[PDB]
Amino acid sequence: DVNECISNPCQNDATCLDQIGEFQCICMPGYEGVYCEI
Repeated sequence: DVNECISNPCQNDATCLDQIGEFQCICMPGYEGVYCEI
């Protein structure tokens, strides 16, 4: 069932979040970046 959330594009410790065309890493309120890691 998994395909996009198998490697986790995140960098720190964020989770996966993709439906069809909107992938985003879930992080802590304060971490910036494209994949949550700043």
